[PDB]
Amino acid sequence: SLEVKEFALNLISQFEPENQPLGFWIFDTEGVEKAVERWKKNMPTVRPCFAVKCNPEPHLVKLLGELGCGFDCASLNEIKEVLDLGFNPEDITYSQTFKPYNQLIEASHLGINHTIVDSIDEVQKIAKYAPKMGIMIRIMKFGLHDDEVEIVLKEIKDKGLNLDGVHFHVGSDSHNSEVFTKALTKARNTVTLAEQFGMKPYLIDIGGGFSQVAPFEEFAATIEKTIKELEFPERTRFIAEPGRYMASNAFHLVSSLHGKRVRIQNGKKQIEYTSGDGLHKSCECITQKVNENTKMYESIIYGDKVATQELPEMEPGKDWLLFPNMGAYTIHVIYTLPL
Amino acid sequence: SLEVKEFALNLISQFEPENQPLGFWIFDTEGVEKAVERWKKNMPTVRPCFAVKCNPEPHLVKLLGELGCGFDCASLNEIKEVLDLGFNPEDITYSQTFKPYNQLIEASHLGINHTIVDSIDEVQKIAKYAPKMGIMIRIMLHDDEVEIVLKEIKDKGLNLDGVHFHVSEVFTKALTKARNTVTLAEQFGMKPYLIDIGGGFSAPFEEFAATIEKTIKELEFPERTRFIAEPGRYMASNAFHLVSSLHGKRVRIQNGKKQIEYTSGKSCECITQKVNENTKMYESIIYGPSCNDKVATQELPEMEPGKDWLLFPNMGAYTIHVIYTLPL
Repeated sequence: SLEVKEFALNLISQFEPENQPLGFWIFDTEGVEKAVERWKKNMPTVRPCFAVKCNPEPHLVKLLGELGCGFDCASLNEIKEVLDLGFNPEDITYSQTFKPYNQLIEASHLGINHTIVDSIDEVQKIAKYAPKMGIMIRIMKFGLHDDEVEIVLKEIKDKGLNLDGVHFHVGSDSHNSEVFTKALTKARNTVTLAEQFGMKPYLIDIGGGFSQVAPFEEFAATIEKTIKELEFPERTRFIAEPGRYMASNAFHLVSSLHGKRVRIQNGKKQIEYTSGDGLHKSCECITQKVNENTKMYESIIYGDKVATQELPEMEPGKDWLLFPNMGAYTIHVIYTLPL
Repeated sequence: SLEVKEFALNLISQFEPENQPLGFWIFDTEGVEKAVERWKKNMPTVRPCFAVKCNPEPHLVKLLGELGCGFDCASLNEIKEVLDLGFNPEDITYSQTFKPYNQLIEASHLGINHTIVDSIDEVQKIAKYAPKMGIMIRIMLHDDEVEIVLKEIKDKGLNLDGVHFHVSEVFTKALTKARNTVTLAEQFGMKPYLIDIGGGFSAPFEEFAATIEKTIKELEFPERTRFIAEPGRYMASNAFHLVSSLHGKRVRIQNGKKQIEYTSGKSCECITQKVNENTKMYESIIYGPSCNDKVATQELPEMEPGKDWLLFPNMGAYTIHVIYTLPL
């Protein structure tokens, strides 16, 4: 965007080579809002619960919650961060398959009422320390196998515990849409099975792994259509755990250069750069505008190796790099974008 | 490690599931001293400089500096930490190929007199902001380029400290490749006195240190030449021991025989219970943090979370939250 480029340049001008930091973040408030209203439009029946683990930055977590998003917390620290921002503990879901005893007890005292289980031991762990917490069964390491579902449901019933419903999380190898279709059908069967156990499961957590099925508008339409076709009980509500989807367009990294090496190899020179970070995606050189024939060279950018991209020859201390749409798991001053 | 086992089992018996921590560290002071004296006994002509980047934990960094070790710092934070512990800036070497301008200017004021280079640009940077700082050339295209950099060092009027490289017979080639560079630089009108062989140590060690010490003599470096190294994993490994607690268990029958998964806070031991020969063993998988991560797939007996713990021997190598100093 042009507004992001101009705001970055206005901030870069405040620095000389001697005083320039490793980099700075740009908080795209409109980028967060556009992602939320896009979700609410395409998936009306599924309320998004942001995975705080993806990006626990106070401003983003605050903004998302104010926009009506729920909260997906993996640890007690993530639980406490949400509660400190003034959000109600009912909107929080303690999504941790194996919880530390001290944290599980503290969560109960803090007012947390929703958690996830994928083992017979965790059912007993909850029954012993916080037996009032609602339990969600995780289906498909990480998850519960087909035959084990009955053994766990029996244990939840035998311990007299509350079942909120079913949960599933797909891997990083999402891409194929039909895995969500199968997992929802598998979840629908788990509901009717649990209903026979005398339980009333009202919550289906479809998990995360979004923005990995590209035509989102269409991918959201398929989930929405499948939800209707499976005919879930009238009382059932649907939540998701989108992390990468919400956090991506939230932040923009603007890094500085503090190293250069020109190396002619196999006939043509490649230029190595060292960007503001320790040596251990797509970016552009914002400081100089490309005049078409600006002599583009294959550039290797180091943190170990953050980007291999076609870039014009840059001068360390003068030239800067903008990495568009970061914050997604990538988590040093943060400047809010003007709007 | 009978003494370490008893010190842990004592601290374990103090916790119940309700208040058990994720894990605690045991700082083996004796383990550091034995590793340091092993270096000096087997490699006397090479002075060890600890890579603070490997483990910047104050207890390790302070003890090593008292034992005679130098300091290898990759950033200004590592430089300042060493100086805050009360160490002479001469013992510190700013080992960073590409330094930020602000950090380099500050390092010059802090008293840092030694740094490394591998590119022609970094030479001009040091000449522009910290010209008094001594320079080391990096070796192993980066071979014919050595002549290009040395010319830039000379033309800017900078002090050449010597040659530095980072990787059994690979060291023999690298030390010889360094010796040929020294004579090359001497013909330019420069006097390289420092040779940094790098790290990656711990290999039989005793035999490895013998080949290095022998190769040093055969190459016949000038009388003034001093030898230094950057061992990280070597010094840090035996310094700390991790004692994890268990807060997750899952039983799963696999094709006939059961495998049990565990979630805790390489080699590990169930110190909470004694394993008398046959006490029933199971293919156990131990996990850590991150909910989508895998530390061990080891042969272990059945364990109960909250009751049973884990001891990971020699874990101080690259980790960096509670430290218990091992007696005595």
